[PDB]
Amino acid sequence: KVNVPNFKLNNGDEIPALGYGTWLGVSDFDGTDIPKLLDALSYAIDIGYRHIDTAHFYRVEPEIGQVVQEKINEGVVRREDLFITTKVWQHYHRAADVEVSLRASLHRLGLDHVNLVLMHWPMSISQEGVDEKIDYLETWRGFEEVLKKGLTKAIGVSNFNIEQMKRLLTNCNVPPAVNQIEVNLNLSQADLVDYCQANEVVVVAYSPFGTMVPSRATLNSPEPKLDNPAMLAIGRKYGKTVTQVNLGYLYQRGIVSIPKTVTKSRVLENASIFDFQLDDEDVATLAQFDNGFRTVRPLFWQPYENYPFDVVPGQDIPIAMRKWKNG
Ligand SMILES: NC(=O)C1=CN([C@@H]2O[C@H](COP(=O)(O)OP(=O)(O)OC[C@H]3O[C@@H](n4cnc5c(N)ncnc54)[C@H](OP(=O)(O)O)[C@@H]3O)[C@@H](O)[C@H]2O)C=CC1
Ligand SMILES: [Ca+2]
Repeated sequence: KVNVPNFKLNNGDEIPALGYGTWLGVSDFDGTDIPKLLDALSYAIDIGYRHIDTAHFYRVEPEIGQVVQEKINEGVVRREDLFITTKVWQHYHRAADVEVSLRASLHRLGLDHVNLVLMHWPMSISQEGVDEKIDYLETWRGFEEVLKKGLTKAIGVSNFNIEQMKRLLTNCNVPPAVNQIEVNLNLSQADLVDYCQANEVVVVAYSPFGTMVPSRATLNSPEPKLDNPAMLAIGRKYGKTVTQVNLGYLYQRGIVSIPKTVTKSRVLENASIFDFQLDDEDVATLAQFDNGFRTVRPLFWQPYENYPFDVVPGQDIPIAMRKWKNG
């Protein structure tokens, strides 16, 4: 029903250009919508989604793996058709711990291997908020170890800045396949994106709607909002909604998107974005929305070594970002 194209990774594998996000939010982690997430996942797989993005931190690996196993039992997919990502959090940054974190995630998900595993953030932080000051290069030796053990078909990073990427690419034995980071119309990350793509690292955009959608549109957050006349106008021109223009723009930059939704019509809508070329004029308009506004800026991590973003001077990590139970 939907046909999702694939980008090629620097390790020979394919990654679908759109994936299904599974984080429900600290909006106190909110488990209420788990059933809707699962039912919208099952529907996503029925219509042709294959890429699923998840993480230890998202609490729901056991439930995702159950859905996956059901879809395989029903004959809708084989394992080999799916691209599944998970991620290792900040308390498992010693080299030997990557294997423990990932084997556990793999047990939760019910899998022999994932397609991709990421270093969720470059900071090394204990469960009590101690900065363990472990170099991400040491952590990366563990990613390289779990790769050689066949626990994952690919290794990557998330929230690495251009400096961290450069240092990682200069020192690694196996390069990262992806850098997963925030990209949207207000935060284009042009330089980081260009640097990644010049080095054959694929960029995967989380929070691809930024503050455009009403769930995140807090006042004085920037345009575009869903009513934006220029967005709507670009919409009418190619026969698309505003969210579809947004995702198609990212697609057209060669960037993979992982929107999140619990709503089946959005699942379907989000995937109908591969049949239009935005022209030079509309690209230039869309580029004008870029203004450095970061939707996801966890100020509690500023003091840690390897915090990746620019520090706002003059500023306790909540418990839900350090300790939790799964399933
Ligand atoms: N590596 C990292 O550090 C991070 C990774 N992520 C990952 O990426 C995903 C990224 O998305 P996220 O940050 O959740 O935010 P998104 O930009 O995906 O937006 C989520 C919101 O958009 C709404 N929505 C989705 N589709 C549409 C549509 N077509 N029209 C109108 N509204 C829509 C949803 O509503 P509803 O659900 O009610 O339909 C939801 O409230 C996460 O699920 C996770 O997988 C996220 C943050 C950090
Ligand atoms: Ca498997």
